[PDB]
Amino acid sequence: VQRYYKTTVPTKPKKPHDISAFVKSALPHLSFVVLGHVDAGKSTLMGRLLYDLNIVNQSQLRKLQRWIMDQTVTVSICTSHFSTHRANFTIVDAPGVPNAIMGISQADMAILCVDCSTFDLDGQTKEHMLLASSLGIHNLIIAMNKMDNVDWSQQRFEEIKSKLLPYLVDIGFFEDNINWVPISGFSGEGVYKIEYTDEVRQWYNGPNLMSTLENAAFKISKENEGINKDDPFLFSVLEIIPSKLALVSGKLESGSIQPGESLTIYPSEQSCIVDKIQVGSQQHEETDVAIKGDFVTLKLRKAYPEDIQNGDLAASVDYSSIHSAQCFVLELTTFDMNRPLLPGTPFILFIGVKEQPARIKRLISFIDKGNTASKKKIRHLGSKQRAFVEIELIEVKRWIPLLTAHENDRLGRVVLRKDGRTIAAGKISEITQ
Ligand SMILES: Nc1nc2c(ncn2[C@@H]2O[C@H](COP(=O)(O)OP(=O)(O)O)[C@@H](O)[C@H]2O)c(=O)[nH]1
Repeated sequence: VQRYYKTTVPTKPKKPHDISAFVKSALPHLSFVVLGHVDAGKSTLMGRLLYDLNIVNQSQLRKLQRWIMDQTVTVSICTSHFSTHRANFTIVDAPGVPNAIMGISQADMAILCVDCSTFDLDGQTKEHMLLASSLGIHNLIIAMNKMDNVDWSQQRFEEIKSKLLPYLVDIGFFEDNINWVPISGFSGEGVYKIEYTDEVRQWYNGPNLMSTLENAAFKISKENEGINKDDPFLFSVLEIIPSKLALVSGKLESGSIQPGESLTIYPSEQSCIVDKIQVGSQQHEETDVAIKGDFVTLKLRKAYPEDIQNGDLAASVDYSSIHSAQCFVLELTTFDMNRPLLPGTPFILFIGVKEQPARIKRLISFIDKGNTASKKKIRHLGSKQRAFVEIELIEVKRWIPLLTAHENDRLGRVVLRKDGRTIAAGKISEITQ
């Protein structure tokens, strides 16, 4: 308590492995979150998917056609793992907006499920895409859905897209990271195992949902081919399973870990040794190498669970960039707000799977072009602007570990809300420790 054992000298692995080797040899993996409006087909689509996967029954599916996550101490996010012969996947979902944030934060990319039936670019669709890119998601698959109620009309498909695409781009996306797939969650056409109808093939000639997913995965798996031992290990603690030798579950956001190697957890700053890396939907199956992107469970020696919590951060013992703070600077981008932001204006900071009250402490400067700090004086921050800002945490019960977005692009992002409205996104630029 007064001090946990802590080191900055790497222990070696019981059975050293060639990371680059192990990556190549290994199957690609992708995690994704399934967003979309309330009546867009999210669950019938999910059902259909699992069904083609022989994970859902033929009747389990007829019931759904009139839970699904459940079927496949504090829980932060739900995961469901699955596999094809080409790739491994991990559906991510929160249980229970704050819940969307959790899902989005741990997912590699998003599938945006859209109702094509007879377009109104609506409230919670836009919300989700806004959170998606605020939170670090670059890749999308827009599952253009419910094609039957438009008889697979290329005319309509292309019409909805011409509305949505520009929005997605404005909001912060790039057109080549967006993939557009026509499907029917109900007929299962284009999802996985039921092929596109010939009528449909004469205009849509790109891949189906599943293949598109596998494609994503491969794209990812390649970047991870570089991974060295000169690469930091980063790991979001996502759940702590009770002991009666602790079990820690989370997502690697960087590098790799093998049994024998060591890690420090923040903010507790304990240095534990990992002696088993459990993985798979079970999580009895074990590997000798977890790498970035993998959802896994570490079986830790020298761990003190009372002082570990969801949303904590583990890293290489020689990695010294995670910090806790009252104050830090946000490169802040602002949406449409009711009132402007002023020094002292409080809000809730959302960050990874944690949320936290805070207030603006300083308005430091507008951002004119590129990244330059405009000499224009700034007494208040209004809607649809960007500025460097100093934030202060209030009523802190426990330190939040922070990483700047230069250190890591994903972990370094935060979403700001006040009075129930998503008001701004931010990149952590600097930490005033
Ligand atoms: N015509 C058609 N209807 C669908 C399709 N997929 C879902 N639906 C229906 O549209 C509504 C969307 O509800 P649901 O599946 O729960 O989507 P969610 O509530 O947004 O997750 C339900 O009545 C679905 O059964 C589809 O591919 N074609």
